[PDB]
Parts: sequence; structure tokens; C-alpha cells
Amino acid sequence: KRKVVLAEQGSFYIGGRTVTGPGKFDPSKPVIPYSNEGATFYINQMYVNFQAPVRPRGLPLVFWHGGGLTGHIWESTPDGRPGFQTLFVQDRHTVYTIDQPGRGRGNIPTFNGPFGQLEEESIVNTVTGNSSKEGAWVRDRLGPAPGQFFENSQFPRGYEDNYFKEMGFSPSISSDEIVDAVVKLVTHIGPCVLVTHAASGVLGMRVATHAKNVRGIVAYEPATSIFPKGKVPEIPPLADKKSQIFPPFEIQESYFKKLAKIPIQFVFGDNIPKNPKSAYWFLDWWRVTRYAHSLSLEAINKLGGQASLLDLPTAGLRGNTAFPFTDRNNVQVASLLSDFLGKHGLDQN
Amino acid sequence: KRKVVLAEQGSFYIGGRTVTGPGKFDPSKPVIPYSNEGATFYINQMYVNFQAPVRPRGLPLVFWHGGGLTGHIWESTPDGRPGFQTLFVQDRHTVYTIDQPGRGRGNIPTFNGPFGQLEEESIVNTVTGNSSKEGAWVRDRLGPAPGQFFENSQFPRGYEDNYFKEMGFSPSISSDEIVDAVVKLVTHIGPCVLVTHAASGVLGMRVATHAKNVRGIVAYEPATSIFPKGKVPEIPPLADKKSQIFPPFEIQESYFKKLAKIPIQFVFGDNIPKNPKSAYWFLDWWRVTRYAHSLSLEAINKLGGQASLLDLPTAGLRGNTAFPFTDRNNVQVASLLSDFLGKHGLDQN
Ligand SMILES: COC(=O)c1ccccc1S(=O)(=O)NC(=O)Nc1nc(C)cc(C)n1
Ligand SMILES: COC(=O)c1ccccc1S(=O)(=O)NC(=O)Nc1nc(C)cc(C)n1
Repeated sequence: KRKVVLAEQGSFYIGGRTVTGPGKFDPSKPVIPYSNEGATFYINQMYVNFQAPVRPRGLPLVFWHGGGLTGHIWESTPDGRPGFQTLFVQDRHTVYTIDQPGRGRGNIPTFNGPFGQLEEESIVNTVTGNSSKEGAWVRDRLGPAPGQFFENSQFPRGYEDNYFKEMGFSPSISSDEIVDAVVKLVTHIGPCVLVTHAASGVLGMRVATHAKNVRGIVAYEPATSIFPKGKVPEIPPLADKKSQIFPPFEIQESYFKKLAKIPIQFVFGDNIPKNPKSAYWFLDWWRVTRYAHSLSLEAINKLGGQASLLDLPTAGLRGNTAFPFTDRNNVQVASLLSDFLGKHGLDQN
Repeated sequence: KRKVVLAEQGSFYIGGRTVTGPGKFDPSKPVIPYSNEGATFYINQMYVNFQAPVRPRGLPLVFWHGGGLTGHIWESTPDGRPGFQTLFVQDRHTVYTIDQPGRGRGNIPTFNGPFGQLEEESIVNTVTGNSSKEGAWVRDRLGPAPGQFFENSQFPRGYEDNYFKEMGFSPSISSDEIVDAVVKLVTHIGPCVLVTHAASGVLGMRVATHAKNVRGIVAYEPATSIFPKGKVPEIPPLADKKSQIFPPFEIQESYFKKLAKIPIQFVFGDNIPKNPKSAYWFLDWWRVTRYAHSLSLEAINKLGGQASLLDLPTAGLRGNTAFPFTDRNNVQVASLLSDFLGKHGLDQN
């Protein structure tokens, strides 16, 4: 159960670009304090870790953390149980885990000067945003309010400090450049499966439309829905009559159609309400967001697709949060992922 | 051999504190855009990865990256060869790699507002500093000027982009809080050996004075020297007759004396000039910095210690950069680390 046998492991950087400061670099002049003079900076590169089993079977999996997270969430649960990285190497797949540009070991583009600014150019915004513990608690559906847990909870209660410590801010790197780095990784790896989460859901759908090597997608609790341009369906506002879900991403139909060529599964945990819930903003947000995803999957299927929505409670798993792959039943969640890979032959050579 | 057999692996967060925004959190109100209202933020925590072999021998090793780096540098070289993590798990040690607070998967303390600012409080400075490619090239002694290599260089040429992509800024978290996180890790681990690098050199020395579990230190190319308070020896300026090395860190002699109780080795690569070199600021900086460290080690030995300076060229290894553990001969560098561990019984149970 904890033992893992690796034919090889390692990490590397991929993607990104360079930006430059003014002037020329003189090696005879004091190098410290650092200057933008004569400077070349590498920005927006992505960190990638890989672990390959002996005699892998089927396609490599690329695990893509959600918003404000890192590859840690696939390594271990907050209470130190094996994450999906270990579980899937044991299941004979080569496993890639990434820290996308702007997160963890990915690049945070800043220089000498106010955060994100290279002389007169704003690479990323100096003003940041970041969730609180309280905002994350309700976002991830630990309970309806901070400190509270849903009755059926699979959260590793007692490890709240570990869990919230894994979360942080993201600088304003364009989503285009985040997608670009993962497209480059997919080109490097070859045929593979993307396993996404929350904010990376929409990004992985975009990658698949740019990269035929994506042979399947499993998206845990995706945060933003995707539709063909001009064909976003009517989506209701939230129960507070004022808020809405995240504006759906729209792509050209030629690209959207590529989503119909591969198996796609969206996976949702528990405690998303059926009915409007004005007292709990994020619970209601999830209700309408899941609804929008159901319509997005239907649009894919009408174009010939193989898109499905898996509600974990319907599979007999109760109490999952928005991070089902780190919950107490994450081994059963992993079993359902293995089932999907087996159904489509993505676990065979 | 790239193969590794792990009895267990994983990662966790340790250390840090919390800061709070004003006001109250209302779950009925829109949670996004994120707000500091009612907010608790976890700040300055550290990420820790571990890999344990089957039947470990001796003490666990804690690999601590240098300035602007992450645990990536111990995982793989820029050209994809195994890093010290793999080499030492194969050498039957449990291996811990960290991303210290402010770097990689460690926390970057920022909120909703200008970078590093929580309402009226500056947690870290909004203005950042960061080396350029050019500054890092000369800092790490790839050659005397950017784009030029020493003839004897052990750097993995052709993988320059990959190498510089691993480097980034650090927010202004106090060194006290970085040391605090590692002291807490050392308390958690038990007896262990610190393996440091550059900026982490002085920090590891400080950790040892606070944590009796540190049973040995190997420091690759440490950047800041350490002395008892009031006993900093005369250190010359640089050849430019204007610049100085990093101000040596001073600690109370009762803490400094703890450094005499454990074996300590500082390891330096090649191409550090013996004589004043005014044309090449960072080469001359290393000349005087290495000299200051020699004096520091001497001070430890005058207190009954066992502190040594290992110049890799004297051991038959030519051309090493300031990252000997990722250079082309990093297996031979690793062998010298094994030799130190074996001499001092740190590879025995
Ligand atoms: C792991 O949890 C999630 O991934 C996740 C899950 C659900 C919702 C949101 C996220 S998030 O963290 O990615 N946060 C954001 O998307 N931030 C954000 N989005 C918009 C549209 C506007 C603003 C101001 N902030
Ligand atoms: C990997 O390379 C190094 O670690 C490394 C190696 C040599 C010199 C500097 C660094 S650095 O990157 O840490 N850069 C810094 O800016 N450090 C620093 N600067 C000041 C002004 C004071 C102090 C104490 N440290």
C-alpha cells in the first residue's frame, strides 16, 4: 500500500518565454543587489514531475491541480495517506504531476521593482487576490459554513491546517500561456490522459482541442463550463437573484468538435444542493455550475461525443468534498478512475 | 541506474502562522471575488517531500535548496539525470527535500490587495528583487561572463534554458521564520543531517544551533559566513575596493558553540580565483566569501569542533559550478558526500 517501485523518476521545466530589461550586463560591476539592467528573465515556465513504474500498461496520466494548488494534492492527502500519484503508479501508469505557470514550482513572473513589473511593462498585476481559509472551506464543500462539516463527510477531519496550508495565490498569467505550457508537455509525452480539477477543468478541455495526444479527460469538480461560441444556453442566476456562475468559456465550433472525439468524464462529489440555496452562496454556485456542465456535456454528445457526468453518490460514495482524490475514501475514488480508463482501453498497451 | 524502490513517499506542510483580515465572514454573501473580510490566511508554511527506502540505514538527509530555488534541484539535473534524491535513496537513506517558506510549494504570503499587503500591514514587501539569467550565470560560475563557459566546466551545456527556468524570486519573509520552519521539521524528523546550498548555508548553521537533532552539516558553496557576536575577523573588500561580501551573520557564542559538537563540511567547486579579480565581480566575490568561510570554520575548530573545507579540485574533480550536485560529475560529488556520512557514522543505525 505505501510501497512504490519506480523504473525512473524526475522533474523538468517546460514552456515559457523570456523578457528583457534595458541595457547591457557588465560582469565587472556589482551583481548584487540585482538589477534589470542587461537582464534576461525566463517567465511563465511550468514544473513537471514524473514517476514511471516498471512495465507500464496504458497511457501516462497527467494530473493537473486546481486553482491555487500544486502537485502536492496528488502526492499525499492532508493526513498523509497516499495520493493518486502513488495509487496510479501502483496501477501501472506513468504519472506526471505539474505545477502550472504561476503556482508552486512553476514560475512567478516578477523582477526588480513592484511585483510583476519589468520597468514599464506589467507582466502580471501588482494587486493580487487570494482565498481565505473561510472562503476555501465553503468553496470545497467541507460544510456550509466554516468550522462546520456535512454529516456524511469524507474530509480528513483534524488535518485542516495541513489542507489549507497547501493553497495560495495565482498571479495574473494569461490562461492562454497556461494552456500553452500544457500543450507543449502533451506534445513531449505523446498520447496521454488529462486528470483535471476545479480551475484546471476548463484549461484541460482547451488543451484537448489543441492537442490530439489527449486521448481522454477526467475532470474532478470543474469550475468553468465550456460551450461553442454563440451557443451558450440560458443559465440561471444564483438564488440571491444577483450573482452568477463563472462566465462560460466559448470556443470556435471547429475546436469544440474535437472534444467529441475522446472519452470525457466529469466527476462531482456530495452535498451539491438540488434546489436553490440562498443562505449558502457556494453551495448554490455549485448547483448552477454543475447544471451548466451537464449542458456542456450534452452539447458534446450532440456532436457525436462520449461525455458523461459521474455523481459519486450515485456510485455509492457519500460525503465527498470538492477534492475527492484527497478525501478519506480516495482509494474508492481512484477505483472509479481505473474503471473509466479500463472501459476505454486507456490501461492497455 | 534510474530505478528506485520506496517503502513510502509523500509530502506535507509544516510550520507557518496565521494572519487575519478585518471583519466577519458571511457564507450567504458572494465568496468570489475573494475578500480579506473575515479572513484567516495561513502564511510562511513550508512544503516537505520525503522518500524512504526499504531498510534505511543511518540518519535521514534533509536537502535544502539555495536562494531562489526549490527541491527540484535535488530531484533531477537540468539535462534530466538523477539528482541527489534518487542517488541517496539508492544509498539507503531516507531523503527529505523541502521548498522553504517563500519558494516553490512553500507559501508566498499575499492577499487581496497590493502584493504582500494585508490591509495596512506589510507582511512582505511589494517591491521584489530577482536575479537575471546573466547575474545567475556569473553567480554560479558557469563562466566569467554570460554565455561563456570555463573550458573545464562540468555544467550540462545545452540545457541552459532548463537550468535558469528553475530559479525565481523570494518575497521578504524574515530569515527567522525560515529557520523556524526547518527547526520544526527537524523536531518532527528526529536526528538527521542537513545538506545545504548557497543561501541555505547560513540558515542551516542557525538551525543546528537551535536543534540538537542536526547531527551533521554538508554545505555546498554557502553564501553567507557566520561568526560569534563581536568576533567577526577582518575581511577584505573586493578587488574593486568598493564592494564587500555579504555581511557575516553573528550569533551569541553560547549558540555558536553548538556548531563544535557535530561534523561540518563546506564544499566548494572550481574556478574560484586565488588572486584579486577586478574584471569579474562574482568570481572575486567567491574568492573573498570562501576566505571568510575558512575563518568561520577555524573559529568552530578553536571551540573543539570538527569543521572542514573541501575544495573539489583537491579531490580530483575539476570544473564544478556552484551547483556541484547537478553538474555532469554529480555522481562523483555524491560519492564524496557518502564518504563524509560514512566517516562520521551517519550511514549506520
Ligand atoms: C481548488 O478550487 C478551485 O480551483 C475553484 C473552484 C471553484 C471556484 C473557484 C475556484 S478558484 O480557486 O480557481 N478561484 C477562482 O477561480 N478565482 C476567481 N475566478 C474568477 C472568475 C474571478 C475571480 C476574481 N477569482
Ligand atoms: C543559488 O544561489 C544563491 O543562493 C546565492 C549564491 C551567492 C550569492 C547570492 C545568492 S542568492 O541567490 O541567495 N541571492 C541573494 O540575493 N542573496 C542575498 N542577498 C543579500 C543582499 C543578502 C543575503 C543574505 N543574501
